[PDB]
Amino acid sequence: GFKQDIATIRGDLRTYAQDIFLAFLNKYPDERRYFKNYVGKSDQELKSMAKFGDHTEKVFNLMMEVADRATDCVPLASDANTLVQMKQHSSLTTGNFEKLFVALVEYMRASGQSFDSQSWDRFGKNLVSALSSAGMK
Ligand code: HEM
Ligand SMILES: [Xe]
Ligand SMILES: [Xe]
Repeated sequence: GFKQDIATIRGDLRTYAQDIFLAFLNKYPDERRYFKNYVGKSDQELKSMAKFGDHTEKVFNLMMEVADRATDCVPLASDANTLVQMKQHSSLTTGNFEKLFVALVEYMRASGQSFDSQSWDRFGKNLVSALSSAGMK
């Protein structure tokens, strides 16, 4: 279930964080624009830029932490609050997160792995509802 999936992702954080982020950029290519330094580079070319692996791992670490403090896939208001008020996210709308989670759920379903994708679906939706209640456009 969702709790096992957190263990799974944590177990190989770097690999899942890169594979899922690239699935996101690839499914929704106009999102690359928020990441100036990843414009014009292949999947393999990005995996040797130091900040790409740093960034992806830190994003999914934090995502995993938020996932963990959630109850029944409902995130803490204060976690939602940190995602709105972070400098890096000032330009973002909830539409951006919707996309990440649609790419994340699509990744899970495509893997041969028994992820609880429905639960990740719910979590993404609940995180988007909480981002808005917390003030994100
Ligand atoms: C739950 C999902 C997300 C989490 C947990 C998250 C978290 C983070 C974290 C932790 C960083 C800083 C990494 C570091 O210190 O090196 C970051 C930066 C950033 N985020 Fe997110 N984010 C999420 C979703 C998104 C989405 C959906 C977008 C746009 C589509 C986005 C855009 C950015 C950009 C452009 C940066 C700047 C890169 C950097 O500072 O390294 N984030 N985010
Ligand atoms: Xe992201
Ligand atoms: Xe957070």
